[PDB]
Amino acid sequence: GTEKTVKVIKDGPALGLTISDNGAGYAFIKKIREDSIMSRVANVAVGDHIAKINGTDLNGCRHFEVARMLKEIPIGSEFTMICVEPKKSESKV
Repeated sequence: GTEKTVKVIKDGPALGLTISDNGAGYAFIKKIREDSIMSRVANVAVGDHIAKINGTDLNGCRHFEVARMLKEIPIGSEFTMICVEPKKSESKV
């Protein structure tokens, strides 16, 4: 899948993400709240797998583990996240 590097100012206590997992692989973004930090991030989308946060490899991690890592980022701090898109259908025109 397409890997994307996301760089975000966490300027409040909530990013606007609902994260889940299916019991294996990477945790993924199930929802992005409108009018949120993450909705304003150009290169992140619902369905994206969260592969890394600040250089930590999140392969195999459950949504609650990824969630704690995002909660632990201090308000006012910039963080980086590597997201991977699943391969879904598209049309070239």
